[PDB]
Formats: sequence, C-alpha cells, structure tokens
Amino acid sequence: GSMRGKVSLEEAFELPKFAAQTKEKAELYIAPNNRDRYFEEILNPCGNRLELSNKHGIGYTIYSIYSPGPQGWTERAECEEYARECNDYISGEIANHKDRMGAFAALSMHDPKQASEELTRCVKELGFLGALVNDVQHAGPEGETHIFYDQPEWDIFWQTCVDLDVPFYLHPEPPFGSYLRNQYEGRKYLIGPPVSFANGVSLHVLGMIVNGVFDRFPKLKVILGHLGEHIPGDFWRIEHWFEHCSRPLAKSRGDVFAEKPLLHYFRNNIWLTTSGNFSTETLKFCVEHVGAERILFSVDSPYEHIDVGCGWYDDNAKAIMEAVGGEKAYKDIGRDNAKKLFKLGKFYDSE
Amino acid sequence: GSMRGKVSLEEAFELPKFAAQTKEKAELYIAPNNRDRYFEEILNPCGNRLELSNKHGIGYTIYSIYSPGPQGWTERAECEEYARECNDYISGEIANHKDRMGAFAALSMHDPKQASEELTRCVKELGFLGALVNDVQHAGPEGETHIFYDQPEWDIFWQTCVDLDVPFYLHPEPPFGSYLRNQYEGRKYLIGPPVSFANGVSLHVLGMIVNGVFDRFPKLKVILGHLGEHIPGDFWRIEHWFEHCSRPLAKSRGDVFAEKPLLHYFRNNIWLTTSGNFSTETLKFCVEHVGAERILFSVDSPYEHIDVGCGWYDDNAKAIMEAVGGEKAYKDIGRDNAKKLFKLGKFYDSEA
Ligand SMILES: O=C(O)c1ccccc1O
Ligand SMILES: O=C(O)c1ccccc1O
Ligand SMILES: [Zn+2]
Ligand SMILES: [Zn+2]
Repeated sequence: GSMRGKVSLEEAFELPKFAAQTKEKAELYIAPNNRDRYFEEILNPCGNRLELSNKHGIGYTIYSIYSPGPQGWTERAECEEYARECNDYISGEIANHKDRMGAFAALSMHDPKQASEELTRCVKELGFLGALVNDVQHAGPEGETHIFYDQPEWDIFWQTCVDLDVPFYLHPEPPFGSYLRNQYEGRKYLIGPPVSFANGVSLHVLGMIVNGVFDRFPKLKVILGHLGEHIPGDFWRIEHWFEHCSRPLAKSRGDVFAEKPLLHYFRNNIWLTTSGNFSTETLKFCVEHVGAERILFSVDSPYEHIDVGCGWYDDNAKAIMEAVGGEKAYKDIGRDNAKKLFKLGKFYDSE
Repeated sequence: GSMRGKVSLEEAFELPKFAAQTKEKAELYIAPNNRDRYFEEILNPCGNRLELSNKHGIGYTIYSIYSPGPQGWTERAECEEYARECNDYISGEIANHKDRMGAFAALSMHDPKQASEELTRCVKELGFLGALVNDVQHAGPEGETHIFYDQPEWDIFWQTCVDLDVPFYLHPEPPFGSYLRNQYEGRKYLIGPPVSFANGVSLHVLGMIVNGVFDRFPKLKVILGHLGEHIPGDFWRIEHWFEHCSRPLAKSRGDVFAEKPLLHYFRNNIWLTTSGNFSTETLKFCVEHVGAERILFSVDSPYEHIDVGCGWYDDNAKAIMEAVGGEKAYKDIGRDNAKKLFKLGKFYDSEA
C-alpha cells in the first residue's frame, strides 16, 4: 500500500524576475517537450507543482534555490543581496501554505560570518529548516576562485548550524571556467546528473570528512541527494584506502585526517535522499549500508517530474517494502524520517 | 572452494631507469610501512611479486605501465620514445615466464595514428594482449591540455583496436594543472582511489558512450577497473537522465548521442575488474546488473597487496560463490572470463 503525506526536500525555484536565466538552465537540463512545464514550475512554487504534489500524496515540500544560484554569483556584494532576495521571496510564497511547504536558506558563501548571519535570520526570523548550498562558491574578478567549506575558517558556520540544530544540504552545480572548458567541452551532455554533479559533491563532502569537519562538530547534520552522489557504491573502496594508505600516511606527516571510519559519518552525520534516483535496487543497497532511518524520499522537481518520482514510490510499494525491510521502513523513508529530522508538527496528510 | 590459476590484469610497473620517479608516486599513494615493498614490486616484474602470485594462486599476470606513465609526458616526441621503451622492456621481462605473464601496451596518446601503430607493433610483434592507457593524455604547460579519446579523430585508433581484436583498459591518473590546484589543494588525500581517480575515468568512458564511439565500433572492447569507477551505483540514474533529458535534447539539435541504453554498453562493450575493490557486497551488485561473465578478478598491485586481494577471493570462496551465483560464476570471475576474453591458451594452473 502506497502512502500520502510524503516529504520532498530537493525542490528548486528561481526568482521570477530572472526567468531569462532559467532558459540557460533549460538548455543544459530540459528536453524540448518538457520546457513549458519546467518554466511554469521553476517560477511558481504555488502553481501546478503544488497541484501535482497534492494529487500524488506529498504532504510537505521544502523549497530551495536552484543551481548554481548564489554559488554562481562571483561578486560578493551582489551575491549576498541575491541570496537575501531569494529567502524573502520564498518566505512570502510559502506563507499561504504552512501545512505543506517549508524552505531551506539560500546563502552567499563568500564569507563564513555573513553566511552564518543569513542562516540565523532564515531559521530564527523566517522559520526555515536548514540551508541548501550548491557546492563550491565561485569568486574572483574572473570566477576561477573555488571556495570549499572544508577549510578551518568555515568552523564558525558549522557551529551556527549546530547551534540552530538544522541540517546543511550540499547540492551539486555545473562546472565553471577552465574545468568546464578542459574536461566538458567535448562531452557537454555529461554536465549535470550523468556524472559532473556527483563528481563535485562527492569531492566536497569527502573533503569535509577528511579535513575533520565532522570530528570537530559531531552533531552536524548534512544531507546529500541522489542517494549519496556515487559514494555508497565505493563505501568499501574508500574506507579500505583510508586504512591502507591515507590514515597512516597523514599521521606520519602530522596532517589532519578523519578520526572515524567512513560509514560512521554516513550513520551519524549524513542523510541521503532519493532525489532523481527512483531506483529500488540502488535504494536497497543504500539501506543495507546506512540504515532505512537515514534515507529520505525526494523528487528533485522541476528537473524531475513529481508524477514520476511519486509514481515510483507509490506504485511499487510492495517491492520497495520488501527491499527496505518492511512497512515501517517504507513509511520512514517516505515521510517519518524527515518528519523527525526537521521536527515537523502535524502537516498535510502526515498521519 | 578457492581456486588457483586466477588471472590478474591491473598490475603496474615502471621502467627501472626511472626509479626516482616512483618516489613521487609513493608520496601520493603509499603509507610509510609499505614503501620498501612498493619500491621492490614496481621495479621488478619478476621479483617478489611473482613469488607471491605463485603462492596465492595466480596463474597469469598481465603487466601494464603505472600511472600516469606516458599520459603524464607532455612532449609528444619524448612520450612516444618512453612508451616504446616501456613496451620493449616489459616484453623482455615476460619472455622468461610465458606460461604466467603477459602485457598491455603502453601508448603515447598525443596522436591517434602513432598510437595505433605502436599498439599494432605490441600485439603483432610482441604478443601483447591489449592496451592500458591512464585516462587523458596531458600536453601543454603543466599538463593543462587534456586530450580525450572520445572525439572523432580517435576513430582511427578504435578501428585499430577492432582490427587487432584486443581490449583497451582505461585506467585512472591523478589531477593536473589548474584542476589539481583549484579542486585538490585543500583536500590532497582525496587524490587517488578515494575519489579523483574514478571521477576522471567515469567522465572519460561516459564520454566515449555519449559521443557514439561504441555505436560506430560495436565490436570495441573496453575494460574498467575498481568495479566500474562509480558508474554501477548510478546505472539507473544515468540511463534515466539520458532518456528524460539527454537523448531527446541531442536529437532535437542534431547532436551525436548514444543510440542504446547505458546497460547495453556495459553488457556488450565493457568489462569490469575487481582491482582495489575486494568487496563481496559491491561485487554482488555489479554481477546483478552486468552479469558474472563481465567481471574479472584483479588485484591492482603494487598499490594493493597481492596477499590481500587473493586472500579476499580465496578465503571467502563460499560466501562469494553464493553472492555471484554459484561455482561456475566464481571460476568465471576468477579466471575463465579473462581466459576467454584475452584468448589465453593453456597457462599456469589454467585448468585447476
Ligand atoms: O539536482 C538538481 O536540482 C538538478 C539541477 C539541474 C539539472 C538536473 C538536476 O537533477
Ligand atoms: O590503481 C593504480 O594503479 C594506482 C595508480 C596510482 C595510484 C594509486 C593506484 O591505486
Ligand atoms: Zn536537485
Ligand atoms: Zn591500478
């Protein structure tokens, strides 16, 4: 039996006044027959995508800025203003649907203190449930500076996430600059879900792990989409290499390295979602490694179709239950894991 | 239920006269307690690594140049000379152990025709079994030029692979240039097996797929190590995206795109090895998608330890057999898949 009240939390929007920027994303990610729907959905949080969510048994949608969003704005002052405008916009949109909509903060990640202050404003003044940031922050007068969040200056930001007790969703973004030119110009259809997205996110979150972010902040919560961005299939190989090479080599140099086994972080600090990965077999493999309580349903609208993602979870209920360990596990992944993680009250169809 | 006669084919060496270059690789990939063993193995194809292979039930080792090898030599003329010297060296070393050693060609990949000629020389004159190339060929200052083999000029090379009927093993290599600086300087321990290696190989082989290489050369054979370099866990997502976005978008523009589903290529053109991935659970997942006949045992010596890789496969024989679908599947992965793919005749312990 399928369920209603599902929680979906990798659902993107853009500011309506930047509709022209969304045509550029459409040329990277949207087939011609899907263009009309994409443009309507990405610019209207309360439009047809809400009607489809109601029809297909979603109880609570958490909205976030699309990609790269602020992470593609290389001038700090403009970036900070854009992020604020995104947060004020989506706060106004979700205001009329409090029983079935929430939001993640959009952030400028040029400066850790400023990002901490905007996250605090979103959570404590606007009721947002976390942050969603599109991989590395690009910067400089030519856009080549790549700002990663696994370096020590970001500790003030991680402390803010822990103080607010909200998660950080690390979302992918397309290649930029020389990386785009050198490695993707001759294979442009690999920009996005086929490989480039997960290549970047996996690099970044493994960076957080090996640079000790979760050792310094054991209560930090991070979310990865797409069933973990290539990492679960490599759980054995990565941990093996850390044991065989990386940990003793770093120790011999006095270099910082992760204190715990790889799977510790994926069983304590990291949650996965099913965004764009409507795969019962891949879901099963992930459940077997991280536990059914650590995986959250999500669609990845508007790049994926709500009816398709919900159709997978709903229409294959019996097979998915068998794969993930029974009825409670199935309802946990669909709804109750996220209900507990985000401390959601009663919401639309939640019981 | 363990077996002897296993075939292992991601086994690297370096030219003895470049022993000093192996110090740089040791600083990236080798823990201090393993340095003495690494240096002995990487420079001695017939040394202790052969004694370990005999002890641990390997029947046939296919040697290849380590990484980046020629792919890091940015000057074409020097690169071509180095690749030739590698091939002549290893041909001489394996000559004294023909029942249990073979080799893959090292190639300069600056020029498709020149690489085709050196592969032909290795196969037809030296008896080599295929080519092993460490991802993109670097050129230019600091290696900033990335030469990919999924562009149309490379069809002359793929036609040669098909003419010779030998496989192409696409192995990883470290980051170079601005990519190394921008994306790895603050997380240097992720260079290598933790993520950077598979990030590059998966991009490159998916590039071959989406640029139609296997549609134009349906008989081409490609090998990937490390149980497929992140791709199997994403089989569903990649094919879904090709159906939902990439294929109709490319078709609307008249752009080349893969004609068949992703799994067709992984069931017809591509084989996986277990190099550096002694994981029964990951092996099971791969078998369930591509078939036990398309996965080959391998160790990835000297970066991995022969006793460890063979120990996994041998000591867990019963559990692995159950995971991969029985005794024939287990012996296929250990030995007989590679025996048939490389047309190996009788070899050491080959009927064990
Ligand atoms: O994960 C996303 O939001 C995304 C963004 C662009 C294209 C495809 C996608 O899945
Ligand atoms: O797989 C390899 O041969 C390899 C090459 C360079 C570094 C680490 C490695 O495992
Ligand atoms: Zn998304
Ligand atoms: Zn190797």
